[PDB]
Amino acid sequence: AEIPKEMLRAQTNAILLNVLKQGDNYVYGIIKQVKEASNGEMELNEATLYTIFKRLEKDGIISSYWGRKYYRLTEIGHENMRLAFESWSRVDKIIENLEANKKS
Amino acid sequence: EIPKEMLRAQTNAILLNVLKQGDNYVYGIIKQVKEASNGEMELNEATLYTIFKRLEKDGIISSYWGDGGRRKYYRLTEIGHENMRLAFESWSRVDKIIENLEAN
Repeated sequence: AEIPKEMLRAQTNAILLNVLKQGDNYVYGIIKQVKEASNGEMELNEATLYTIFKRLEKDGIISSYWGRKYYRLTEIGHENMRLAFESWSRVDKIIENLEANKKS
Repeated sequence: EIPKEMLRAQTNAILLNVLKQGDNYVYGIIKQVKEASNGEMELNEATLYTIFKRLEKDGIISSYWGDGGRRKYYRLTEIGHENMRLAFESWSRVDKIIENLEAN
């Protein structure tokens, strides 16, 4: 039927945060990086990126500075990405276990 | 911290995979999830009813009576299987996008 918007938001947030984890960056450079990495699939909407960056700065997961407006990942952002990845690997294991128990 | 949005998404993912393995009932789902999580993730009945009412409302699952007699079993609808498929697809696309971001 659809990919829920919450899940679209989550995918876009995940991608953007990994971009910033590689390095402080600015919007156009991120859109280029993601279009290139996506080999052209994903045209991010600049207004969408500005919106998400605004929410993240509000939540102190990223911060901004001038160079062109650059955005870098704060400590809260680094630790929260670590917790996200760890949590999700735990989830993937739970599901691997559900499969094994189903077979047994 | 782990955002509440991310907790919700993970719990949804686990539940839908439980049902993908087979039609099941609330208490049986909670037992299976406790077993797969080796005791970490012990879900609350009221939580499952909250999530199942929304999922049923959105036509991703349906319910019917089984057996004891009058056990409420829940099944994954055709739409639910499709949404799980599109989700798994889009998320694998994203993970590839990100390997590519690094490669560059």
